[PDB]
Amino acid sequence: KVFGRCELAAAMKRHGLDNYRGYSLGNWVCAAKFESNFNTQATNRNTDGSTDYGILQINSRWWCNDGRTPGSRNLCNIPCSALLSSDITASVNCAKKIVSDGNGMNAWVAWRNRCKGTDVQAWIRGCRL
Ligand code: NA
Repeated sequence: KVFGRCELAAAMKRHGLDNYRGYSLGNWVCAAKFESNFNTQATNRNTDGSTDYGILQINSRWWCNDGRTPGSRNLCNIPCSALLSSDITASVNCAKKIVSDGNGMNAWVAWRNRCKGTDVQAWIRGCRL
């Protein structure tokens, strides 16, 4: 599913991301836009053989099981296909965990390079929240 901006904001808010680990909602919306273009089905293969899945491009080295990422972990205890669902529930749960791992949202390269230090509130402007 391809979310609309405000539709995703609302969904993220209901699943408890505004202001989670001190990250206001706009940070999360911004990260989704640039990681996936707001597509739940987005997959991207990396140079190490890992793959990034879903709206927040969660990576198979560490957080989910794809069966083709040898010596990898599965911290989130899920099949990476769970992260492509139209229900962003499992993505959000796993991302909590990620944003707890010590580097905060710097775990998302797109966030660091395109959202950090910007007016992230612009991503939720206009929305009924
Ligand atoms: Na894995």
